[PDB]
Amino acid sequence: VLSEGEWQLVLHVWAKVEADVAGHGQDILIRLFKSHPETLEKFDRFKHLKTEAEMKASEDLKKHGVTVLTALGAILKKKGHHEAELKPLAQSHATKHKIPIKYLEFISEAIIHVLHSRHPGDFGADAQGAMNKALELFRKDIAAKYKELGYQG
Ligand code: HEM
Repeated sequence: VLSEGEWQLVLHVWAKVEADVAGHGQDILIRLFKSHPETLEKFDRFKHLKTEAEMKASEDLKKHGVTVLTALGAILKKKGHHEAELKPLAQSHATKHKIPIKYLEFISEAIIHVLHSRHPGDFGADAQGAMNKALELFRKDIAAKYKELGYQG
């Protein structure tokens, strides 16, 4: 599970991430499209922004950019006693958005790499995994719920 040693560590860099929600976020976005162009069309808000440049260019997309952080800003803080947060994601994302855990794993991986560029030395040989176990718990507690959801797969 998550050791008392990295729960400040995975929440440390999210403290040091508390700095910019959008900038790291306007990034956690792109590696989800630029490694995965599909999650784009999957995000019908914007399917209409093809080119890479206009990305930091758009102001609204940035509107959504904090949201996820604010989710992680609610999620990560719980530290696994998060349960309060998980239903609303489990639902809007399964039923209304139709985005599976692998996209929400694509995003974890977007986030994960997106923290690498902004945070170099800040990123530990200990932080890498704290991100996963911290993500894998978020990813683990929704995919199990698509079972109470019937939308998993
Ligand atoms: C860090 C991972 C994720 C978190 C915390 C997150 C969080 C959120 C939140 C808080 C909202 C707005 C609430 C609403 O109106 O229902 C939202 C909306 C949305 N999300 Fe995510 N999301 C995540 C991953 C993804 C992924 C991987 C996709 C794949 C397409 C996605 C697609 C969407 C779409 C299409 C919307 C709808 C926007 C709207 O019209 O309001 N999300 N997400």
